[PDB]
Formats: sequence, C-alpha cells, structure tokens
Amino acid sequence: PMEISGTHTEINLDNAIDMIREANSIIITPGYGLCAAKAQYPIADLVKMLTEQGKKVRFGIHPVAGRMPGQLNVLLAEAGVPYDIVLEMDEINHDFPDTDLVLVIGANDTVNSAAQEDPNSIIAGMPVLEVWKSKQVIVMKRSLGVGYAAVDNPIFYKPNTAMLLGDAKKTCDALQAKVRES
Ligand SMILES: NC(=O)C1=CN([C@@H]2O[C@H](COP(=O)(O)OP(=O)(O)OC[C@H]3O[C@@H](n4cnc5c(N)ncnc54)[C@H](OP(=O)(O)O)[C@@H]3O)[C@@H](O)[C@H]2O)C=CC1
Repeated sequence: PMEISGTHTEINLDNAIDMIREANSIIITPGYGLCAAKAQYPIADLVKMLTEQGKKVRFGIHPVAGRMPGQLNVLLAEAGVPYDIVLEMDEINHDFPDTDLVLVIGANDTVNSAAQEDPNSIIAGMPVLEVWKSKQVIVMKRSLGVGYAAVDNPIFYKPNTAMLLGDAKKTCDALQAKVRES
C-alpha cells in the first residue's frame, strides 16, 4: 500500500500571452516535439514580432535536441530565424537565472532537472538546459508524458513552471495569432 502524488499547473492561451508580454527576456528551448509538429514557422514569426517590440528573444539549443545533432538549427534556419539569436547550450545556459520567461516547446529530456536533482536517475549527470532557474517557465507539449529517455521530468511540478498543453504547431499558431492582434 504505497502512493505518491504530483501537482502540476495548466494555463490558457490568454495567460501565456500575459506572461509573454509581461516578460522582457525570453529563452526558447525547442526539442523533438517542435520537429514532429513542424512548429518552427509560427515560433519564428512570433519571435520576430516580439523582437520588434523590444524584447530579448533567443533560442537555446541542446547538443542532442531532436533526433539528429543540429536538427533544430536546420529547422529554425529553414523558418528564417536569424542565426545571431540561435545559441548553443554551452553559450546560453549561464543566462537562465537572469531570464524572465522560458518557452519549452516540445522538449523534455534536454530540460530534465532530474539529471541534477536525482542521484539515482538514469540521466543523472547528463548536461541539460537549466530552464527551471528562470523566473517563469512555460512547457508546451501535448501532456505530462515522457520523452525518449522514458523518464519523469521534475520541472512539470515546480512552482515556477506552467504547462501549456496541446500540439506544438497548434499552440504556436494561436500564440502567434493573439500577439499579432496588437
Ligand atoms: N539529437 C540526437 O542526435 C538524438 C537524440 N536522442 C535523444 O532524444 C532526446 C531529445 O531531447 P528532446 O527532444 O528535448 O526531448 P524528448 O525527445 O524526450 O521530448 C520530446 C517531447 O516533445 C513532445 N511532443 C511530441 N510531439 C509533440 C507535438 N506534436 N506537439 C507538442 N509536443 C510534442 C513529447 O511530449 P508529449 O507526448 O506530452 O507531447 C515529448 O516529451 C534526448 O533524450 C536524446 O538523448 C537520441 C538519439 C539521437
């Protein structure tokens, strides 16, 4: 007779819009989920608009994000994301504690805090994008399901993390449309 509970929070599009417009510095950490949904385009256009409003918007790429090395770099460039704002993990990782908002779009293992928090984790020690150190995290995926490493992500239950559930393309399209309504 054993039980363990986990509490996560879910936000709506309007709340996500509020957090986005409230933020001045934004880091986006894309993963396989963005690749699967082909969501590079709506996020590229969103970034473009947010940049035009004076916001600091950049991408943080894990060396092993997606299914191929450098896959996210290719897809973001295909969407026309300026190369200057596409940074690698080792360059951008130190900026997390000083960032207002992190949009985790279709990423999980690459942003899994258990790598540093759970000494008995199968991914313990593995370098990750330290997204949880930012003021606010929005995790954009279809649910609280696992990634490739088939492991639970403790960031889903962190106070500063909000889940924005749904297909990456669908969510990014909606956020792109609402921000355009200005
Ligand atoms: N890059 C490489 O060379 C290779 C990488 N790998 C491994 O793959 C992983 C890559 O990391 P990363 O991609 O960040 O983490 P994951 O691949 O583990 O996570 C991808 C997440 O995206 C979500 N997702 C899938 N489809 C959609 C969708 N259409 N819309 C929104 N979300 C979606 C899934 O959650 P949900 O179901 O809830 O939507 C899933 O948790 C690493 O663990 C790495 O070890 C392995 C071999 C090669």
